[PDB]
Amino acid sequence: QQPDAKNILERTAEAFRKAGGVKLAFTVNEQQGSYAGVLYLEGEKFVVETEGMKTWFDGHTQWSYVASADEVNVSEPTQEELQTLNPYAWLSLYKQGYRLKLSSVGGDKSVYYITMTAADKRKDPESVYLFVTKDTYRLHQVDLAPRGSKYMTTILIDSYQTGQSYPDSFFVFDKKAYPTAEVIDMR
Amino acid sequence: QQPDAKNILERTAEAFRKAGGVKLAFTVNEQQGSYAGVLYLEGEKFVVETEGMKTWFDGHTQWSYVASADEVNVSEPTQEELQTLNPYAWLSLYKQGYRLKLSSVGGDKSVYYITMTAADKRKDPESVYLFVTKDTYRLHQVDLAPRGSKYMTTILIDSYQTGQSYPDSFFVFDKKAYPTAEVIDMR
Repeated sequence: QQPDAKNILERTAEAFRKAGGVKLAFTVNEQQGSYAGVLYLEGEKFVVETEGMKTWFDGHTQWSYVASADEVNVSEPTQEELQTLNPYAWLSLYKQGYRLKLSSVGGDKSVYYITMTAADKRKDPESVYLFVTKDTYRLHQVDLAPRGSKYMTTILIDSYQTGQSYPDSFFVFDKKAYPTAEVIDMR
Repeated sequence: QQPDAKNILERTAEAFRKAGGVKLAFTVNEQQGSYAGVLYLEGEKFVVETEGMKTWFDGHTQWSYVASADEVNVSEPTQEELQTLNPYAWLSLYKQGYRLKLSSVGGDKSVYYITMTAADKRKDPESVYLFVTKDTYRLHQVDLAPRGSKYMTTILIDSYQTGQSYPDSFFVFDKKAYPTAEVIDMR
């Protein structure tokens, strides 16, 4: 609980950048319930799967399958419009006007936690909390604090595998896997 | 990470109230270094001991011994002027304009943490973080976030004993224990 928060965050983000292809399983706990997903990430490309939904993004084109409709929608999201659900992306707030502090919690041996506090009272989330291991700089949990309501959103990283290699085709939707689906192309 | 923050804080504070005499050993970690102390608490009376300093308060009169001067100063602090260093006192901020959220952290099995965020941008500390066990509602750690600087203050509760009975005389300075000290009475 000694080091500088920005330095720890930069080391954590850099190691993620250099990690190659990643497979990250996560759980989201909210007010209203809990759900899990899996993210496969390499460069700007991703695949994300949750119950009844799967999305592929190849760096330009996004395909999103919705099981309850047996429909795949095709689009070209702007960099802001993307929804990778990558918990490591929350580190980037330190460059968008969130002030930082670093401390340490333990009981299980200690981890760092980093507080991110919006300098702008209009921004939502108002605060973000990151729980990061001390030795290996691995993100275990991200908590999001909404400005205008009382309940925290918790994102837990359940498993994290690095150094994967995904073929380009992994990030491109394959209609043969979805024989009955309707394709709805918004491009 | 489901229950309401105020309810958890109230249960924690109430159990402390009903605990009888308490002996609480603590460690404070700051930028500049670490130090430990022991607090003995019963009602409004306390004794607090740190390296080279000991203070007795009997509900009205405070005696404070400073080893580096071999001097005991006697005063009558107002309720604001007291310095019990009781970590449980930080819970009281929820009644002084700090907004609350509740979540849960684990790796070691999980504990609650409660965030306290000053609604008034002038107040210091800007934020306080409480780490409280889920079953026994015991405060393990309090972190203080200063408004205008970057470093967190951490208070760890190292041991906590309840149901003690202290005689009134325990909280009254005894000159026989300090044969050479100069008494400086400011009353």
